[PDB]
Amino acid sequence: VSKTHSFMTVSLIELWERFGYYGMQALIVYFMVQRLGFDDSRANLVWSACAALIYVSPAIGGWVGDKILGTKRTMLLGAGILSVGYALMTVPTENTWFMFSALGVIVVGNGLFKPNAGNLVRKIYESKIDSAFTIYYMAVNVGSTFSMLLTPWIKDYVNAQYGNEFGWHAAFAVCCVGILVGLGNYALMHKSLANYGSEPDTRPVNKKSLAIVLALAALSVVASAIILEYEDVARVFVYAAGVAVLGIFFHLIRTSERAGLIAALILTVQTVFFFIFYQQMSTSLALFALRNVDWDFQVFGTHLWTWSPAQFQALNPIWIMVLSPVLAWSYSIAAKFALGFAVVAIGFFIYGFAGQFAVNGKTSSWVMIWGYASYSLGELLVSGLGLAMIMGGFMMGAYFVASGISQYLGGVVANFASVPQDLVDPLQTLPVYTNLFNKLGVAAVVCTIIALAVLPLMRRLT
Amino acid sequence: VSKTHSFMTVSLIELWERFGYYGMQALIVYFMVQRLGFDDSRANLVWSACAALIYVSPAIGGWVGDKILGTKRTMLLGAGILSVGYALMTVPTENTWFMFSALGVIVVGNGLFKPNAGNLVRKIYESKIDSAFTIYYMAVNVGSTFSMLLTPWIKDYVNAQYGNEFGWHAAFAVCCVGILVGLGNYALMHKSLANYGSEPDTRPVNKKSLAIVLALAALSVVASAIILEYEDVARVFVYAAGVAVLGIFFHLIRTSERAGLIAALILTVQTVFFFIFYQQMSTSLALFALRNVDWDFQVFGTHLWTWSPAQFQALNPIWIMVLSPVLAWSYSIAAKFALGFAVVAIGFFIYGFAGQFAVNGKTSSWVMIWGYASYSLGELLVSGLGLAMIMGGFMMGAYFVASGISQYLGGVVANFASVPQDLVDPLQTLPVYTNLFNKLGVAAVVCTIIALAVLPLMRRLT
Amino acid sequence: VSKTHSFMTVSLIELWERFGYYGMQALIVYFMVQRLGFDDSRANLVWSACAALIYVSPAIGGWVGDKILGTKRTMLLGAGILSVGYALMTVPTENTWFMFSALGVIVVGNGLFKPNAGNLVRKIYESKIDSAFTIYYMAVNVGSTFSMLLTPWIKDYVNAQYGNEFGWHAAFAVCCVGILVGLGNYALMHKSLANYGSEPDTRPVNKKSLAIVLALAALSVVASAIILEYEDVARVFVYAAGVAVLGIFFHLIRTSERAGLIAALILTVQTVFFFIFYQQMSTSLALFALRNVDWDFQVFGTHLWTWSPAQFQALNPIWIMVLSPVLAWSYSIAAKFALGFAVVAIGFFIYGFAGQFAVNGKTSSWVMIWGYASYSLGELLVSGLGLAMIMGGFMMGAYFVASGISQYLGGVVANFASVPQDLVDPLQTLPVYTNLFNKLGVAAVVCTIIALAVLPLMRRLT
Amino acid sequence: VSKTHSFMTVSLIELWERFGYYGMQALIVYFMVQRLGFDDSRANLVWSACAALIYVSPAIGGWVGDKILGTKRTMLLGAGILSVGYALMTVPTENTWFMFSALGVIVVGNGLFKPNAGNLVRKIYESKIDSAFTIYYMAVNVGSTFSMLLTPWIKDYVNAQYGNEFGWHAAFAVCCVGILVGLGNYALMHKSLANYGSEPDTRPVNKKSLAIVLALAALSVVASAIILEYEDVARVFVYAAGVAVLGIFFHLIRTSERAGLIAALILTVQTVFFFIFYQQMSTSLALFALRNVDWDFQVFGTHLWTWSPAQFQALNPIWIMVLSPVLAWSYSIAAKFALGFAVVAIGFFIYGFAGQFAVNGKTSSWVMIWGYASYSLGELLVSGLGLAMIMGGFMMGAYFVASGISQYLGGVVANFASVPQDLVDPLQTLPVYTNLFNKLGVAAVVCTIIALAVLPLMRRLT
Repeated sequence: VSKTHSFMTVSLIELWERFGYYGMQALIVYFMVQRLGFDDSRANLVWSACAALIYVSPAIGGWVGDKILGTKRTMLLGAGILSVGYALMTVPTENTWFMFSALGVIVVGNGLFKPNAGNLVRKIYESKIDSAFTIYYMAVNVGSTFSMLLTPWIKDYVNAQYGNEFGWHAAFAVCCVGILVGLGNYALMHKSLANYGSEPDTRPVNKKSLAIVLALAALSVVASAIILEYEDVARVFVYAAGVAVLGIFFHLIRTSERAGLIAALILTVQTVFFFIFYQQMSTSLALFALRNVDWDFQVFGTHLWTWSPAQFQALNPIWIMVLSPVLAWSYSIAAKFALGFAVVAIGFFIYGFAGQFAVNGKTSSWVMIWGYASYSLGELLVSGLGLAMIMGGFMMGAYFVASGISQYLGGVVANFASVPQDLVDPLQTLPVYTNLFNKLGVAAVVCTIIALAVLPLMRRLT
Repeated sequence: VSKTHSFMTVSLIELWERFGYYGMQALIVYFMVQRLGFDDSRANLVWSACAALIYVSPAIGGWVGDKILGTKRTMLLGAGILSVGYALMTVPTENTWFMFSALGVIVVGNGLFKPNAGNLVRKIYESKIDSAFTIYYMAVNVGSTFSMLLTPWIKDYVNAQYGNEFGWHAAFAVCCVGILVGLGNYALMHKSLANYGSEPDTRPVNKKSLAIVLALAALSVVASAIILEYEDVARVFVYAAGVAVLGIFFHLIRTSERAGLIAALILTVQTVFFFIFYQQMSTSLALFALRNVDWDFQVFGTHLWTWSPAQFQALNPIWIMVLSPVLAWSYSIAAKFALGFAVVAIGFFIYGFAGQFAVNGKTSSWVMIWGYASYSLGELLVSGLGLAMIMGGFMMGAYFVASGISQYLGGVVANFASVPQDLVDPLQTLPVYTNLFNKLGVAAVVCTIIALAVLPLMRRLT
Repeated sequence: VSKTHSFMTVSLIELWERFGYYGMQALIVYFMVQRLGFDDSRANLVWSACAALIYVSPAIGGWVGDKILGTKRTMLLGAGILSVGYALMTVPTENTWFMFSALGVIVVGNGLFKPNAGNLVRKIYESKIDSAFTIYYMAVNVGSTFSMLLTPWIKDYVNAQYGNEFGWHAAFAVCCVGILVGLGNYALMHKSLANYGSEPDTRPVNKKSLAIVLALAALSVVASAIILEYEDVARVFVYAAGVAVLGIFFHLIRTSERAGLIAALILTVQTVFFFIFYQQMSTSLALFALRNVDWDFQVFGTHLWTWSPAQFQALNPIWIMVLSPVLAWSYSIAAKFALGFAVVAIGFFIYGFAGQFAVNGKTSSWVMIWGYASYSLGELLVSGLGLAMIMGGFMMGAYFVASGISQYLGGVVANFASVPQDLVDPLQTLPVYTNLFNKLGVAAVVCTIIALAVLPLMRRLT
Repeated sequence: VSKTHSFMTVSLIELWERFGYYGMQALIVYFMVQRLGFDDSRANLVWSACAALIYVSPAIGGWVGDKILGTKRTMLLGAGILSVGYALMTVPTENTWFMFSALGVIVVGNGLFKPNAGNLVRKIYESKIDSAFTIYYMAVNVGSTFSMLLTPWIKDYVNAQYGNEFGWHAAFAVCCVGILVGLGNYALMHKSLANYGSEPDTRPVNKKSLAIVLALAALSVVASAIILEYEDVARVFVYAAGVAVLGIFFHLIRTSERAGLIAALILTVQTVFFFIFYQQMSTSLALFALRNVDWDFQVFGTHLWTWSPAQFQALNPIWIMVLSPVLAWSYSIAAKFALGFAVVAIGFFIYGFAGQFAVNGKTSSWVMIWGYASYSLGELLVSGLGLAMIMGGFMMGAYFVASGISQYLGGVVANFASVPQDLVDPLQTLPVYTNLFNKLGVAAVVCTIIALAVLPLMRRLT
């Protein structure tokens, strides 16, 4: 019908997938701490290790879709696997080895879906791909906004009326049917994308490669599950991946009139610094909002609604949609890496500033409003950190793993604010959060000083 | 003599008509609540239903003036009817069916005057019509400024010296003689406009069409009066008009390479949101200033004057004249719909912020100064909402009725802050106003988020 | 030698003349109130009547210098007369008729000096006259800065060491020798200006015209003296001048395609409004600083110096020199008349804001610092009000007298804050100043609204 | 190899030299007051007299390197002498005549190193010398940042673990090995600079000139040492140098169409004003941070680290690196001399503002953060004051000595806040610092008024 209509199909299946995922991520940390018996120091590492596997997962699935299998049907393979994942979350048990299987299925499902969905978005428009993606991302933000608001409300509602289990699991069931809605939506308008495939979707399926990847995918689920439960398995894995990145960089030092890549090393170091700050938003800030934030939302002394601690994470997509047009009007260069560090700093200082003026053991919820406004602003102007990163094949891969490991590294930083489960009084848990965030803000000021001091080197490469 | 001299005549008769009208609107809500025995929940609906009939009234009179009758003599017909309306208000009785006849006469009189007066202003300058109207509007603002200051003072003065009735009715008598002054002013300088008429004013009067419209006008007065008193008659009327707009839109969906009109639907939705916020200024804010605002105006601890609650509405034309040149210097695009929502939000938050810092049961009057500064600023940059709205005949009409119905809808929103007449203590009526305004400000923040999130769709139509 | 050297001579004699004058004006109001037995309501009218005669005095002397006598030797005649004036102030008596003779001599001396000094400055550069005057004015500001700091210190010093009289009179003696220094400075470098005269200085002196003006000058001194003491003589004089301006305007109405002069009438009305606000700075603000300002100047809790109430007026030339380059950098149109009204408003609100936060009966002296910063800023961007004012001969004269009368009118406005000399407690005199200034600030806000509302008329003349 | 590689060598030896020096300057005032028995009024004059000899020292060494000796080997001669200086500081005695020998060796060593190091930086790039120096200065700021943080920590650490002496002396030993590191770093990459020398380094060494300068250098060390201990010897020296500058200026008055140099005199006067304010940062601010600043650094109520009073001076290089790119983005003229005065003023007012809100006898350390942000900002936009200063040979020299003397003059201004060593209570020493800084801020406001009032003269030379 039109290229917009093919863009309509992929944006609809993309909207409903990020719906299911972010509706699950907002509750996955609370689910381990509250519903399951996980202490927070373990729930931080288990999620962060999963967030590391999730981030590097599109590297394989992006290659499987266009070199081996089909970018459409590999994207659909990822979607079907993701259906299983959230369906695996909705069965009501207290089995640990049951939830880790779902998270590993989510990791394998994510790698096969996300890059391929965004890959053919680039193929649909052959250079207004920038106009399409900017509408493609606003569809992501508007979709994840609903789920992060909807799914924690279902969790609160069904638990109040139906007992103890169905609340958390209907929330996950909502994420599962979200995937099925987008799959059904794609099944009806698939005709436009059927004529717009990758290079091998034109050609029929290779069952040798199909059986190989399906066996490796099941192998990967089990390999990802083991990594999550046994924390030390992930440590050595993170260590092994960390030494590899340090090796690819030194091997690149012994090469070439090519001083400009020592700046790429500096851009990688600050990237490791950045993901530790953003990973903090899903770990400590969720626990901070869980224990020491007054969910009662009152504007100038009148009650509106009582928050759910997972719905605070919906303020990230909201603030992205509110600030992206404002930055566009600001039109009428890796130094902006330093500017993002400064924004992240005052965001950690907001939570610190929250401790002084508002004291009841619980700081107000308005902190989560002004806080997430800062982190999302910081995220807005810097994210896509290594997309513009510039014989470069192992260089891009080193950037990937360094960003994946820092996801896990952000989890061990959040453990600095891991409350012992023998500390229940919120008056006593307030210092452990404000102390972490305050020096985290100081550390972000140091990164600002670092990136600003290193600026004469960046201007010298140009 | 000159085109400016023909513009001088129409601007003088326009200045004196908006003088009579706004001098009556500032007191019409108080007149029903104070002088008459109307509870506020009824005075809100009766005025809002009248403000709905007033807004859509120029649709007929604008067509009667240039297609059937004469834009000059239809404008003059409206003016003469408006003379009767304010004269019908000045007779001192406690009869309900007596005031509703005046309001209906005002509705019929308004439709015949306002569009035709502004119609020939466009005809006088054949493209500096933008230069004329900008002077034509400043004449409106300076005229309605006097009456909204003058007429409530007469109401206070004559009531203090002459008892109980003459105060309110001399205020309306002032609005009536205001119309007669402009009619007398037009009767002397009519020679310039006599040579500048519509298409049929050239031709003599058609008494068949004259008698038909005069009978329909009297029919319309009675039809408008019945709608006001019996609130349910207006509800079904508003319902019937609401279903019609929903029908014209769907009938337009089944038509056409014409996706751009789904944005016109979005522009209509936010317009319904907008008029509910501005209708709030005449309903709840007048009652808020009536019961819970300290009329004592003191600047840094010295008494100046004591306000009349109706004179606060004169701050809207004043702030329009103060801010329109400032915005002009700001020169050295339906996203400004979102910007207006943000301004309206902080305006409702001013009244909310008023509740905390200033507490005696009565908030200060400076709230009405900074408040109306915000609403008028918001109004300044967005109003004329659907003038630039773009086979389009039923589309423009759907925009009209959707904006008229929202006038009545703003009245039912004001009823959320309808004080029971058994609640006299201002300390107890302060929460009912601050609670409405505060969440109204939150609702305007949501509209800001909506219009900003929908911005990639508006940029895609261009 | 050079045109700069001829500009050096006139700027040096100009610097020393404004030295003597402003060194006398800063103390003339205090001298009548403190040293003499004048109640403030009389000292306000007597000075304001003199400030009116001073302002319109250059009209005659500017014409005497180039049409009748010699712009150089008329300027020198004014200077010699001004020598007598400050010498007439230095003789220690308590005779009223003795000081009024000096003030009248100052009025006659001022009219003969000021325009002629600035006249040949225009002649020296034949179009960089704008570059010369901008240096010519900075010489005025730096000269009047010294005297307004120096002369009140001499008054305080000599009174403490020598008794009661010599303090005030040595201060005036300092102003007299200031004139003599500039006369001596001119007597040495007169060779450059001797070749740069007016049209008749080339020609020899006409003793018929010389004797006529010298007799009229003595006649004018006595006529000016009588006007000052007997207040009613000035009232009828001000009335007679007021009716004349109202007559010249109506006589101009009966003339001419010349609607643009009704804006000149509006520019005159706001000018009358402006001079009332600036005349307030010399009248009420001097009395406010005299009675209710803590002369103790301490910055963050450490004593620097103790002010003299007359030295606060030196903050006007200081702030002029500080803000004129800032406005120049602001480069990278009678609406600025409205902007000046807004600045004057917040200046009167500073003194009002001073009343609340600082209360001991005496407000801090920092008010005089931030206050004079506002008035001088306001003065900076609007002053020279009718220099750009555009068969125009009686029109310019009407602008002159309307600005002169408003000087006296500003004196009667200051009388609204005239303290009875039976009210000594500063706690009781604080309201009478804060009440005047606060509503004066409200009146300046009205002028802002007026000039902004009238802005569509000004844009229509262009 | 490349011009960058020759720039790499000089920037590495420069980084390590400013490392040793600023690591010594941060502790030299405290060393005299704390470790030695010097009262602060003497430690201020002794350092300021040394800072005067240090500033004018590059005048000889800059001429010795290119006219007599070799810019490379004269720079290396200075470096070797500077090695001796910090080695002379590391031997643990209480002998006064022992430390003064080191400071004099530092003065002779500094003059021979600093200009020659920066001289050939200009020679390496023959016009991107501005691009090299901007990277050359960032290497200076990053190097002095480490030492000013590192050396006071060694002083605190070794004193706590090893007693009383080794702390201060290992800190100086760290500065000595810093010089040796850069000398060793230069000894390895000397091949690139060996081909890039001055005019006579090409030619072999002249042992007549070598022996003469080495004897004069030893003579200069003893001459500099005597000047430091005996304060009156420096006074007459400063007097003799002061009369010389007043003589060179008058001798230049009797010369020449050359009025523009009376502005150079004005630029010199404000320069004397400037160096007194910046010299204050090393004298009084170090003592203020020593006695009346809470070294406990807590952000929003959580302890980070406890400061060392010498490490506050590391905030100057840090803020330079943070603000220099911000000023570069401000791109999208000796009036900026006035702007720097205004910045310095609010910096002295920060310390004054510190006295009111924070009172325990000790003001917070955040004052040192916001304070040094102002002084460094002021320094950023004005420093290099007389580099652009424009038969001019004695004119440049007069500018040098006037800037050197003001270093000593800043020391006598700091003595206005010299606490008697019989005043130990910090509650009693707080006024003596806040009183100095507050009126120092007032004096900087006067310099702002002066430079702004003199601005019409500067615009007239262009």
